[PDB]
Amino acid sequence: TLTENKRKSMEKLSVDGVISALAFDQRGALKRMMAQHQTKEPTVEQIEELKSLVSEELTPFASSILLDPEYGLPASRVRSEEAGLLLAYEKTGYDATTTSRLPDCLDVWSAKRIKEAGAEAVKFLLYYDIDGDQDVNEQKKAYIERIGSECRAEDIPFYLQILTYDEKIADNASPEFAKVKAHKVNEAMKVFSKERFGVDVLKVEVPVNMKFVEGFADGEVLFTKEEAAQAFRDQEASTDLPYIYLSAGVSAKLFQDTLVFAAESGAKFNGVLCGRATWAGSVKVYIEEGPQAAREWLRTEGFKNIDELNKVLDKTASPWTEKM
Amino acid sequence: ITLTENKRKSMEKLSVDGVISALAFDQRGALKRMMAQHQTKEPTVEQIEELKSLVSEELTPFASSILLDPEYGLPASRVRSEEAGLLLAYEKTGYDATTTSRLPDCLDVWSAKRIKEAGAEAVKFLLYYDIDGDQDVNEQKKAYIERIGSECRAEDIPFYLQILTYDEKIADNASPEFAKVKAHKVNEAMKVFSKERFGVDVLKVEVPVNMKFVEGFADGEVLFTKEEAAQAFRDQEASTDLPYIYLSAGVSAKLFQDTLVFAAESGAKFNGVLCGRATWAGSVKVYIEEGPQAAREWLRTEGFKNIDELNKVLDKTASPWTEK
Ligand SMILES: [Ca+2]
Ligand SMILES: [Ca+2]
Ligand SMILES: [Ca+2]
Ligand SMILES: [Ca+2]
Ligand SMILES: [Ca+2]
Repeated sequence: TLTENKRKSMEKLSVDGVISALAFDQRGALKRMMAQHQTKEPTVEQIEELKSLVSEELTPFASSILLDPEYGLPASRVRSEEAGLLLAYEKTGYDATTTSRLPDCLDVWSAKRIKEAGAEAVKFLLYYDIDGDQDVNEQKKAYIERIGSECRAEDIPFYLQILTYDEKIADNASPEFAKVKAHKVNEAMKVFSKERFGVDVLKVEVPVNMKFVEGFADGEVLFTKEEAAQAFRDQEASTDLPYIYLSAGVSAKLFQDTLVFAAESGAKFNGVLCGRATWAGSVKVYIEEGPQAAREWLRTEGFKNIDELNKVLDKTASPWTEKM
Repeated sequence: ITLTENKRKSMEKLSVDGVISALAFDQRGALKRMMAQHQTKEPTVEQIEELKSLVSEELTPFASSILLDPEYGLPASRVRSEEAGLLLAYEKTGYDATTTSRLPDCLDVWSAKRIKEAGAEAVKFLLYYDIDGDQDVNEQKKAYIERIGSECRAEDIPFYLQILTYDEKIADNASPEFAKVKAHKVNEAMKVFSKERFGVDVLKVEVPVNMKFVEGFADGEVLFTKEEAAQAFRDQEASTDLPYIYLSAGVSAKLFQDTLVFAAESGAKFNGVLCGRATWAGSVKVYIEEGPQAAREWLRTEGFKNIDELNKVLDKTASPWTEK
């Protein structure tokens, strides 16, 4: 199930078997945010500095941090010594002119190099449509096998992130996609839980768009609480691997309500990958007010944000040590 | 070296008394172009698959193993002599002639795990490498080979790395201009890819000299004395402690055989060969023009004569990899 070194790495990424990972491997996305508050093009120096500030100030309150090798290596070196490190292995984005969204590793990186850079885990993002072109998915499955094999050889945990989509639906925030999301998410988890892919932890979406669930919905309601709850139980039944939720797309408050709903429904999720919901406010402050201002924001609102999340995690998350 | 139990067993299957006498037939596009010279119609998948099966069935009784391609070669792999091991090619063929980078790329729906599952005892990968070339291109190449070596470590299957050298600024590798730098290209690349981080088990390489320019073998211009050519072989032997075998490329069976004798007398302790075209080339024309049974007869006579002479020469020239 786990080797000695994989186990020690998992322990370093976790606290009492729960993963509270701070996500900051954003690259193009972060540049765009920064680009909001200044005229000049955001610089390499600024991106590297902001990542270092967030890492330095908030990793004492996180079990681990996810960074990118492109801008995040300086930040990784100033993380809390008690915090583990995950490094992203994939190139960002996808070709919007096609529907295949094929995976591609960073050109001058390898699992070995990620380990050599001091990571306790390899993170890789895969876009997957279970109902998509079968040859496309065969290529995707082959690619993940390679990465899973690399990680076994280098004896470093493999964190596979799955973002689902539909080749025929442009907007994943649409009601049309919400109706099939549980299917997309849970069936993908079933595929990638197979031993052949070498995954140690799955980083996945919640199997429902909570914005369409009764009580959580501001607008149209597509699902009852009981229907949403069943999707979470179906997800829990879709894998025996540790899995953690990504907070991408929703507010901090909604994500936290979702963790509660997940736990109450019977999901035994083992933590979260949360980023933007925690450090977003530091970006404008850093750009408009500079480095020191960001530190004080991070020591105050930043701590409050991640502290609130941790308190929610305490009463909702299950330790991965109960899956081993 | 060090080997795991399975890697050793696989190596044993590919070898006889520590010597690799491998038949190479992973040609794809190259083989198609050969066939097209003898008929009007485009060569069919059926034809390519059939000729590979004929060569495998008829000649693998006289080889320690056979190298085949996944694309057309799987049926052929299943009719090889039970005493012969199997290598499968992992790389896409060819390179972009409009650029000088010649970047490597694995077959889209394959992985080291899938190659193993297809019954192979080795993963073979061809890398084009110019040691003096663009440093960033070579960084990308080194990262890529690290990934493959790691795969093979995890799947516990020997990694056979084929290196073909070139120069970004020299169009023809058969030129006297390239002959003057070949030893450098070949021997320095071997030093690089003998590093532990690349996970190579056997290197498949060019002889470090173009013998057609060596005194006594040369019809035209003479660039090297025999002592100079001999020194290039000693320099090559001094470039690696890994098992390595010579590819014939590039040359006639007789010249190749004379080259093996010269290599051994010079002090090269090479551990076998990967020989293909020099052995089975004549069967292509026969197969297309006269059909399968005629090709079998060609293979049983001239084909056998080619590989039999080679085997006798190997027997007195090659050194066992088991002394490493
Ligand atoms: Ca721990
Ligand atoms: Ca709430
Ligand atoms: Ca023709
Ligand atoms: Ca040596
Ligand atoms: Ca001998």
